[PDB]
Amino acid sequence: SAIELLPFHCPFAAAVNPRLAEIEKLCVDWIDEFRLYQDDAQRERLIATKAAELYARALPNAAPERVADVAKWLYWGFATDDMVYDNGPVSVRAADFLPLIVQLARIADEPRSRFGFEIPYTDALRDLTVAITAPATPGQRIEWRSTARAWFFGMSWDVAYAERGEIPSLNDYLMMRMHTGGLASWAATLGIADGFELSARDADSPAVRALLESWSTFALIINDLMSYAKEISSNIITVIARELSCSPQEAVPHAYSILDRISGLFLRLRADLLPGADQNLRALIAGMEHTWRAILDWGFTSARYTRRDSEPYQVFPGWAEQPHDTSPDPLPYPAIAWWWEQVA
Repeated sequence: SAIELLPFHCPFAAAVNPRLAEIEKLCVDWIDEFRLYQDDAQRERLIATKAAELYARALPNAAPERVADVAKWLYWGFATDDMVYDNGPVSVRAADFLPLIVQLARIADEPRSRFGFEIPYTDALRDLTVAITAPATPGQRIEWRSTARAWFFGMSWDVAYAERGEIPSLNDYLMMRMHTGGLASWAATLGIADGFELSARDADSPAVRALLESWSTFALIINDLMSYAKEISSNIITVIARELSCSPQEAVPHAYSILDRISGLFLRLRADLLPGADQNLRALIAGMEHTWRAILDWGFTSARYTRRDSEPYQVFPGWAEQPHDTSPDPLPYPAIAWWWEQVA
């Protein structure tokens, strides 16, 4: 059922790598080297995702070769997702998905691992894994391995709900969305490409974990809002509609209220942490700011979510002056309510 989006608030300016053209060329040459498509139409559609531009907006100061290297991860994700999820009228069974997805998790860990059956573009996963991780620090590689596995595990949870034809509760969605969207993996690739790495103390600290989870969650709620029109589940709109027994359109103001409250908490934790932040935590926070803006700027020009080739699936609803839910109270969802304990 059709919805009308509300305008988005973002207090951070647009940013883009000034060598985007070179980044895009490196990525298109890689897409053609590994033939990440079955036909010319698929090739055009994959290029039209503009995965290079999304990373270039998240990494405006990074070396273009390294932005291209991490962009391969997202192009591979799009090319593989356009295959595994387009697997017939019947929904993918979790029992069929799990044995394949653990093989891809293994290749991300150790690309020398090979199997008796491999899906198309597995050679490309080996190549991008080496390209991204070979120049990285040991600590960055450990983070790449753990965050890749968490994403693949998250995907399996989405498959479970799709098989059952069921919608998760809002509390369960708010716990798992950060995993199903692989935003920890995103953050790991920002560190590798931009050349930053959190101390174990910072990475483990509950305030930084709350910063990472709140950012991860609201970023992927924006993803859900931009994707809904094209999708028309486990979309925030469908989850809230079921939770509150209301229409998808009635769910919209609730979705933006949650977005405002989680984004608001992120900004509070950002304000708490920046003064004492070392160069690595400062670099991560910069990457988080650039990612928030990047998702909105790229989201409404990419063919991935909002745009046809033709009238877009989702027109840009505009920019909001302030977030109109300023309630500082913790969200009543005990999977994530602990974030608010970390406000100084």
